[PDB]
Amino acid sequence: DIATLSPNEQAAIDAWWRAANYLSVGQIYLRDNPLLQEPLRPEHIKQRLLGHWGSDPGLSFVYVHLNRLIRRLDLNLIYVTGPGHGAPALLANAWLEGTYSEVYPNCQQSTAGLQQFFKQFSFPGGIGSHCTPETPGSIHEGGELGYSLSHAFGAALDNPDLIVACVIGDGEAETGPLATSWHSNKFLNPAQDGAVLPILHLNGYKIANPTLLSRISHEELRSLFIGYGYEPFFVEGNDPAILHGVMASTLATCVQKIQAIQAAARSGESSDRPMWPMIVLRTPKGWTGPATIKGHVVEGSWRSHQVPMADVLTNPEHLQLLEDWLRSYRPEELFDASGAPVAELQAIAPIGDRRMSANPVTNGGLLRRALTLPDFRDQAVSVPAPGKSRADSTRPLGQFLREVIRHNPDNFRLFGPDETASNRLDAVYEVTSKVWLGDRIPEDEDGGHLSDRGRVMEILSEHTLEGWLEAYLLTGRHGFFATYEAFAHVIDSMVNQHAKWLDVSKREVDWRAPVSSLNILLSSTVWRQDHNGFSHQDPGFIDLVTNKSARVTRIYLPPDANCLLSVADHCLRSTDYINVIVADKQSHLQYLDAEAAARHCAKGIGIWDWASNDQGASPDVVIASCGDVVTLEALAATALLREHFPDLKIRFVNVVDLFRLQPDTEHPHGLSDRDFDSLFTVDKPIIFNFHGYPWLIHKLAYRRHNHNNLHVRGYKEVGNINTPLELAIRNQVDRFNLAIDVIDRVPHLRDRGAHVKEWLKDQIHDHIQYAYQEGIDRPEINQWQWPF
Amino acid sequence: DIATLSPNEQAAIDAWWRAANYLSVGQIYLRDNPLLQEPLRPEHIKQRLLGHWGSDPGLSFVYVHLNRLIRRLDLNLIYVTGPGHGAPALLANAWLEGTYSEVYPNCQQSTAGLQQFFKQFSFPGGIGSHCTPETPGSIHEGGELGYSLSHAFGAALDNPDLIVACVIGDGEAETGPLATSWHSNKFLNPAQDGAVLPILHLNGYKIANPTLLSRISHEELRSLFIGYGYEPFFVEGNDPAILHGVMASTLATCVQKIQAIQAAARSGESSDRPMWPMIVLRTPKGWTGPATIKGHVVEGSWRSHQVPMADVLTNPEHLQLLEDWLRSYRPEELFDASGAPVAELQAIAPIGDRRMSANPVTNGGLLRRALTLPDFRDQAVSVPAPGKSRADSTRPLGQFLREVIRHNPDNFRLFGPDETASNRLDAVYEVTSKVWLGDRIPEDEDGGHLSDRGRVMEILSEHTLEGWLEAYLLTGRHGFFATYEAFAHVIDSMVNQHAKWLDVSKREVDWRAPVSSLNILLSSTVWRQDHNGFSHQDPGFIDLVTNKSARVTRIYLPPDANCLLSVADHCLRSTDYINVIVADKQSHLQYLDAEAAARHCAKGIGIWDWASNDQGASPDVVIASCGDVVTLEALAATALLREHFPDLKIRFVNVVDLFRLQPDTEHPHGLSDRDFDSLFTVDKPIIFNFHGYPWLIHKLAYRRHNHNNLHVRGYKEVGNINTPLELAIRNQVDRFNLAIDVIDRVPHLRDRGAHVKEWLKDQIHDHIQYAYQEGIDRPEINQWQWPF
Amino acid sequence: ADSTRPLGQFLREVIRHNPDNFRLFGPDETASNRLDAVYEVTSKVWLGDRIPEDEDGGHLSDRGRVMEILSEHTEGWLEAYLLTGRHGFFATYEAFAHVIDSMVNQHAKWLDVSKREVDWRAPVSSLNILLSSTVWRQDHNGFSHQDPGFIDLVTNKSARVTRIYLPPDANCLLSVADHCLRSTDYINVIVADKQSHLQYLDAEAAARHCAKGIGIWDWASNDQGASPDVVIASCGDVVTLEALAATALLREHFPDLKIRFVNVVDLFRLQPDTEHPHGLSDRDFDSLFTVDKPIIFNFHGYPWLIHKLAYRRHNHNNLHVRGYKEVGNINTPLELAIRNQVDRFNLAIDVIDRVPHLRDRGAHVKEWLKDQIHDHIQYAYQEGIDRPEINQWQWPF
Ligand SMILES: Cc1ncc(C[n+]2csc(CCOP(=O)(O)OP(=O)(O)O)c2C)c(N)n1
Ligand SMILES: Cc1ncc(C[n+]2csc(CCOP(=O)(O)OP(=O)(O)O)c2C)c(N)n1
Ligand SMILES: [Mg+2]
Ligand SMILES: [Mg+2]
Repeated sequence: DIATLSPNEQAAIDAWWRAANYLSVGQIYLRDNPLLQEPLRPEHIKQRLLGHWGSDPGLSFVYVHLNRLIRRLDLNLIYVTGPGHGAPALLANAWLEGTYSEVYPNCQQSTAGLQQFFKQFSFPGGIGSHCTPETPGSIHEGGELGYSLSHAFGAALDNPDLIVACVIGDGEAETGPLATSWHSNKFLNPAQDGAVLPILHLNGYKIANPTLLSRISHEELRSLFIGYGYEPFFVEGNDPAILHGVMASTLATCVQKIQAIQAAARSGESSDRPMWPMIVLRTPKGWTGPATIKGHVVEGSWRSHQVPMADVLTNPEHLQLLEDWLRSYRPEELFDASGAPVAELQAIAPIGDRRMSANPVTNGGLLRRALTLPDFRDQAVSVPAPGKSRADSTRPLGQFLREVIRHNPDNFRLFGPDETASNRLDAVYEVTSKVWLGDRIPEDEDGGHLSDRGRVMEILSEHTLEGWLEAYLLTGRHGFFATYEAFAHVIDSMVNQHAKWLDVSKREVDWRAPVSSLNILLSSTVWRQDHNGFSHQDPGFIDLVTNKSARVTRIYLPPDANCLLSVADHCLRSTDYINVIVADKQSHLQYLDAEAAARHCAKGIGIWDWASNDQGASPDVVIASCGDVVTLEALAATALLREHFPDLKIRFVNVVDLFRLQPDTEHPHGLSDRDFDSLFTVDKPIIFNFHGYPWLIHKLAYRRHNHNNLHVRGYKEVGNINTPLELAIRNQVDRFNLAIDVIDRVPHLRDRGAHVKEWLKDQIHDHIQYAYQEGIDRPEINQWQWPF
Repeated sequence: DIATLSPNEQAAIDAWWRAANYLSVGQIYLRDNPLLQEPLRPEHIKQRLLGHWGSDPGLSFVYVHLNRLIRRLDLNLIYVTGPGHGAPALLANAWLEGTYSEVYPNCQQSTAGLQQFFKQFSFPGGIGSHCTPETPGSIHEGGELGYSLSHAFGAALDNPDLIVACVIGDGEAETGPLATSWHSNKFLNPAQDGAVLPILHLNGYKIANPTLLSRISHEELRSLFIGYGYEPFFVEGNDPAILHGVMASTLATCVQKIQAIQAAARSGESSDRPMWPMIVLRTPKGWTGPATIKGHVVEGSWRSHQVPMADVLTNPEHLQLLEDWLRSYRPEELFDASGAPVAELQAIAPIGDRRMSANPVTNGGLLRRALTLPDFRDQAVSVPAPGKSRADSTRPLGQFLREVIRHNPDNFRLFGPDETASNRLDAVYEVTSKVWLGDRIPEDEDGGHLSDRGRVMEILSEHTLEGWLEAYLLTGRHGFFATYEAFAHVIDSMVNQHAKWLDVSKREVDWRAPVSSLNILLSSTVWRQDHNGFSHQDPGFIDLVTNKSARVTRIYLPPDANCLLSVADHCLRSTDYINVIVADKQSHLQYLDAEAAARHCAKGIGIWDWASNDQGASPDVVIASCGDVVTLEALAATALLREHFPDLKIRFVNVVDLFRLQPDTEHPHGLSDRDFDSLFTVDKPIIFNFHGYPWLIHKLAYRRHNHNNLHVRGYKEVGNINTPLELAIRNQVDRFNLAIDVIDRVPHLRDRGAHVKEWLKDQIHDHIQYAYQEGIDRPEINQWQWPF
Repeated sequence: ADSTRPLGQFLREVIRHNPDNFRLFGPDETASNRLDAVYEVTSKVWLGDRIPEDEDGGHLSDRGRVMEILSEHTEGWLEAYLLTGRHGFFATYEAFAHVIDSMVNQHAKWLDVSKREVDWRAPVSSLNILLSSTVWRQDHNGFSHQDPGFIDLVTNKSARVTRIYLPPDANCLLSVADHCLRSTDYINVIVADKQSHLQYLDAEAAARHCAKGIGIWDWASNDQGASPDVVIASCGDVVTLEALAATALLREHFPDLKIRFVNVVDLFRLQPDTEHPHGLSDRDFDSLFTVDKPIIFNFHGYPWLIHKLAYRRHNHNNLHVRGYKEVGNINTPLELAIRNQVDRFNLAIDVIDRVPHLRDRGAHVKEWLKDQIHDHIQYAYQEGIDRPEINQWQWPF
């Protein structure tokens, strides 16, 4: 009798639904007089109205039904919200359940607390309009549309009993990231993971236009959602008496199929991809609000979004209509004299931790356990001489990630956009394979590592791929993202959304526990110009990350494999940061030992003693490199200068943590003025060789005393197709161009080095001519190694 | 049958008691191999041993009995710990109950978590030996001995159903603050407050000496506890079979009397001070540990404190004795294969929020509600002309505190050590009176304001009085402390103890929610030399507070009544600070309006425009004052200089928030370099007139550019008896001495002002001679007022 | 060698030679501070019931010259004992010195008025307080967040009534204790550490050192007959070891560097001669600390106290103080020094920054020192104890 609904409890469900809408309108409009004991006056209304009403009836409608299903089947829900502006619906339900009062004791369940609850919403020094980290039981910010469904799947990536209900707006479904994210059901594993229940809020209208998915035929819509792999269920109408029975029946129909699918998967009798249930709602937008106000339809139209009435203080007629709107819910029966909800509402509320707004999954920091990290020195390469031994840097990282997977089989996953095999990270394929959950052929068995059980997800769309990881970290688990640098502009919008969540959660919100860090690995840098990716790769993703504060993002550019392992090991321990690691796929030199890499990453910036020419004397020039390809050119430039100028004294500095360049005033993590002056001399010129746009170094090191003597060579532009050496020549980061620049800046080499500067220009022209004749660099360029 | 014990449950209680002691020794000694699956080896033992063992058996003994009693009577307990070094006992019980695993997911209830649990204790990057804020269910740090009983009463000051069980060591009872704190039962109100059950751990030995209270006769000890007003109960012996029955019976005897007392008080039939229950334990120190190790008695002696055996790694014989010590608890039956406690231990543990280590009272920030306070502008005095109207500054504050009491009748109390009437704070006596709960005479009714119900605590022992407030804030309530400045050295030790609690809770601990701030009001400054207090008052309390970091303490020196109200209003909103407010009882001038005071306290330090001589031109000298008495002298010096030097341009600056002087690098609260240079110009001399030791200003403003031009006048020494004017002359903070100082620093007044400097010295000599003949200052000195 | 044992033997000899007008006071820390040498001839006084277990373990008898009680307030015994005309000695932890904060100000008030204002008051014996188990060692007893702030509040009182002594080793401790038992109208605060340490001064050399109060250590000083490049000064005893260890590192890595080592025992000698006749003159101060070379002061306690005393000096702007700032929850003795930057490596880093001709030459060494800081912290986290060569360090020259 779960599908059927009793009439007596339907009134209580409707009573909860009315109370949620009453509190929703109250915080949008009312500033004082919460229970309308006295007649409404303009001083009780907020001066500026930034709330959104169009999505509020739908979210409150679904939420009360879900509480009914939790009471019977003892489920656990999260309710990630799609539209994101339906926060008044969420906060009203959280207040009714008592969760909001427990989290915020000021907003007590009383008349005075109700006045404070309405006052704080959409107000300075108060909670925001969208669902922010201050909102209890929320993981998705929802301000940017299209990433809600991916966050639903990410939260259930390794929780078997968890159920998540994501409400999808029809306008939101027009976005590109949401269109692809439907296919994520295939990657989800029914045996060991939870179930996601997507709900489509097809109200029919956007802010100003009819939605695309509402103006397609019912047959076309059913065809479209069958192709995504979901079982479509349709709930239509605008009569609450009809809608309560139908929507309760459909929810009970879907959850039993969800339990049937999960039980069949765990039993192993049905090892195939099932059609997941899904619910479609055709309820009009704002169907519980005013119908017509100014001669136009304000219910079930685009006018219902965020503005029922434009002016209330100016026009007393609208205020009277507003007062009649609040009276339509009959608030007198819903609340007692004290202002608390009546005993009818208290009984039907979930009890204890089962409340969706109080679920520990949403505050994933409490659920988070520290990762078990094997020592990376086992997988580190051995270097007898720094700069003379050549080995690929991807293989040590792949072995290290494999060991973490075995030691952390549940709370760790790896993400790649069909580049894990390309990135030479096949070491993790030894113990675990990619998860596909589709039809397979024996040709696939020999070719690709595909299985139903796996810890590596591979989908081309980085929008849904990165969305999975963000929810995975906010749930309390740990993850790692590896991709090319050329396609990092795709996740540019999503990174700012996640960095916004961490920034507010760290400072403003006090009950939010810290979650795991966001680790993104960028490979196949712009300098190598691999076969994949467009010809004009852009390292501009590093710049937009630096626009965000240094207290939420960290950028690491390790030169070799050992320094890459130390960065990867250290970043897997951090909590409230976004870690961007820029390594290169191609085989390179190795400069640091396993022990020396740990000391290097501890400081972030360090002098390389073997590369440095003279110690115990003031250097004539400081040569600095940041990336790994540009580090080789910086080292090669040092070899040329030491060969031609034996008396020249060169200090070589390699930087891994970019934000160490920022002064100590900007952030405590940055180097102090005395520390910076020790590394980079106060007066001698600095020849910085930076991977990426050369101006980024000037932004960080602007406040430094020696900023005027800082010279940066970096990425400027790229030709259609170039050799690795020729590309460095055009950007003037080549070994010869750096050696030319050192001659210019050093005061006593501008006259002595004229002959050498002429010789270097001959070498630039000679290598370019050989590149045009043969198409490949000279063998001594490719096989170069440190001569000292 | 609550007093009696079943034999079967006694074994489970003993099983819990053994497991707590086993975990206690494990974290003191073991670093690896928690369950002793393999034979013990020296690499499993911690190299440096800092944990304390002497108090551990006693604390674990009481804790398990309390969990027995909390299961049957469904009570709520806090268990404030006296010795403070019994943290291994508390952490073991918290781990057994599952609270520690929930708070710290790394220390999971498993074999791996047990290894981590033992490893972290007394280790770098781990929990400390004493009861730190990291310890769940702890409000008292316990490192300083003697303040535990006051914290027991403070936590129950307004929680009626709460029960607090504070364990008192016999060596701790020799301390002065603990001896007085016994009388706090009289001030506790049984009708509206909880009951505190003190327990004496009379183990007989200190770290090196027999305790005083164990070496007195049983008759005299019983006489002493009767004099304190407690009903003494004695539990003795060293046999666990006997001790389990007797101690459980005594606990059941005491709690029913506690419930009888509370029920009788709330019924109103017994309105008299009752004899509260008291428990004495004669159990030997470390009576569950080794007896003899090196030919000396290590059980029940002073050797049992913190060192069972001195060396374990060096001597394998002690390691064998250590291994036999762990085997004596029979750990195999207590834990399963996974390492979790067996089902016998799980059943007897408290369930949910009823756990003593998981009570929300201990983490009072969750329980804290924001204080509802009226607008202070209602009680602010009216000033038509600044500096010309004379009114006492204490009366507006007393009225403001009275209004807060009415609006917050439950979560607010006021504390004053026999000086609330002296400080002219009788405005709060209008609505509420001080609580005494003793015999009363009609002479007391007319003279004093005493009643059973009250919100003002009055006891001149500043030790026990300040201890009540600290627990009251950590419980989540709000309070206010008002006392003389002369006796502020008494609570000097307690402030440092509370400051280190807030410092750790803010930064290191993440689950600690912010508590209310500590507001201390200092009256009767050293300059007025009131009748009370010693002749040589010391303002040195301000200096020791500044030794603590600026991010945990704030010091405010409001000049007048309106600025006092703004400071008091602002500090009642703050959360994680110690607020020290220094004002003077004596009637003074008024300089700021109600609106202007709010702007002044917003900036903290600002230019007084009316006192400033010339605007739109560079001032010749900056005259700054910090206190209130010295502000009058600074203003009077300005009047003299403007009278004798019409062309002189003087900028007057008043400083209220002391820590604003610190540079922005030291703390974000401090003024920036540009802001400081605007207030005090970069080149002109600054004549600072500071209440207190003059060097404190140089400590704060040391890093400033214009520090070398800063001249501070302040308290140096005080004669035996002096007039208020003559005392300023001795310390050279008088109006004439300040005017003399300005003449010296200003370059163009050193020659022109020679005649005026001679005249000022005549005025100094003239007033001193009049003071010797008459004993009082001249009438125009006392009735001075701003002439412009 | 441990520095507590020579003081205990000396206190025992005073007790026998002065059986009536001398007593010792300790708040259950005389045995803790390894002062059991006085237990040989005299025992603690209890006057209560006794058991044979107490007889074997504790030294208790009806007749005794050592007072033991937990409450430091009932220091009140000693103050009246001195005003009676007799002599005493107080030994306690530094962590609980804030307890007697109010009482000390009362006694110093009495002495200052009696010395100057009152003429018929005859001088009485001095108040000698010994503070043991300093904040740097972090012993098992006491709260983890020990505060050396008691030294600061004593300095707030006039230099004519309070004297603060920080002897580095056992011999310098005896000379301070011997000298302070002769003084009359002063409050003597002696800060020594319980734990076993190095020894730097001979019996004769300690007497000369305490006579001057502050003096150059010739063996620790690098070059004589030439102007030193930097002056390394230490005041306490734990920080003296770090100051010496920093000197060893700099002399090893910079053979040409000239370092003058100065040790300060009497704190108030830093005050100028104008403030008090006891303080050093301007010429004497300029001889010890050069007028232009940087001074790397390593002070036990709050680092600002040195700036208060030496504010009026000509070379105050070149004075750099490293001292106690904050303490972690639990740390190794070396790790605690790293947090407050008084470690041997942090001092060596500060010398490199301050010396003008080492800011460029010492960049490699400064990088090496930062590696040593990180390496020792990592070893501390893995093992919980410092490396064996750190604990067993000794002067290599
Ligand atoms: C990519 C993108 N395009 C446009 C917007 C602006 N926007 C915010 S809410 C909204 C309304 C669309 O919401 P819909 O999915 O129709 O939700 P419903 O009203 O049915 O809840 C729009 C256009 C946005 N945030 N992101
Ligand atoms: C005022 C003060 N003096 C000395 C100490 C040093 N101390 C720390 S713990 C301790 C032992 C306290 O003895 P007791 O109260 O008998 O405790 P238990 O026997 O239960 O360990 C002492 C003396 C202190 N903390 N405070
Ligand atoms: Mg819509
Ligand atoms: Mg004891």
